[PDB]
Amino acid sequence: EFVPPPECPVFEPSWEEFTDPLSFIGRIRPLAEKTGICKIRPPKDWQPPFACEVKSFRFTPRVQRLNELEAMREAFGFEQAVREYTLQSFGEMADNFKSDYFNMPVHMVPTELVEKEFWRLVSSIEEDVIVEYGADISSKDFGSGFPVKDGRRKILPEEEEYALSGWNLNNMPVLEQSVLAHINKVPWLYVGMCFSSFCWHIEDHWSYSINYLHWGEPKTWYGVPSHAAEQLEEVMRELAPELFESQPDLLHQLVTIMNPNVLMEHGVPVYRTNQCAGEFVVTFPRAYHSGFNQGYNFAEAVNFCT
Ligand SMILES: C[C@H](OCCN1CCCCC1)c1cnn(-c2cc(C(=O)O)ccn2)c1-c1cccc(-c2ccccc2)c1
Ligand SMILES: [Mn+2]
Repeated sequence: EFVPPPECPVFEPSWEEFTDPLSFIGRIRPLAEKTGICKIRPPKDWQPPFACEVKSFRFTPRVQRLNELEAMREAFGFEQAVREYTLQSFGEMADNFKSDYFNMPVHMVPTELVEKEFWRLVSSIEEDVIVEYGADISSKDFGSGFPVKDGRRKILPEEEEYALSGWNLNNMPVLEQSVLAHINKVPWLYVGMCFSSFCWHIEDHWSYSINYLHWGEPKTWYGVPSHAAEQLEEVMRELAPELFESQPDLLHQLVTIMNPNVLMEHGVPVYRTNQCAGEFVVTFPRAYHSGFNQGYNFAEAVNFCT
């Protein structure tokens, strides 16, 4: 069965250390860059409100078949596809799926069991599980999960500090330095369900990324330090299908699903974490990462530069 990778570092900064995100990330970098990903728990009293317009939040999630690669059928390409949800109707669907699958209330399912079942389903040719992921939803559509002082929604006085916080993902620096920037991005939202996932990838321009789970069940992460990036790519090339082996990385990254134990068997260091509600995950430059959701949750993410 699946062997869980060792845990990535978790930081619990003081109020003093929590003042500037880039300053804090610079200081933890000697350790966190050696694990690729790390988790940051804000001070207990730091609780931003959820500012998305939930009334009109409607979306069509992407259909994901967990075992599509291992499955390499009559009328293929028409198995399942788009259907619009609200945040509420998606959550009802998500909870019903998980509780029916495990035959228990969703919050009683151990995280280690969903993890073991996810990787079993990914490689199983006998059971075909299909889930849905409301993801790559632009925050410019229904607003950010964080309050923003843009004059499009009410902000109570006690929420102003979160609209102005450096840990508000809308306030991260995103402009990359270049001479082209002298001659010449927004957060994305992720509505997960049980087993919805993201495959192994790095960010464009090898950027940092920062990720906040606003609410819901945990998001399980795997990360690989940047010094092992080429080792992971070599393992990918050896074990990937021949038809996908020669594809450009940006396209190959669409189907780069691989059990972490396989990477670990080849000597690639992999670290894991369960990002719970109210916690940040930071990925460092060229740190490959992948993961899946334990249940109905809501995440916000952006690439930033230092
Ligand atoms: C590379 C990719 O660019 C997304 C920007 N797009 C904007 C629109 C045009 C096209 C590019 C990207 C970046 N970050 N990122 C990610 C996501 C999570 C998460 O899901 O929590 C955690 C950590 N990182 C991912 C990602 C990686 C693999 C898979 C999926 C995915 C698959 C199917 C359905 C939904 C999402 C997303
Ligand atoms: Mn990413």
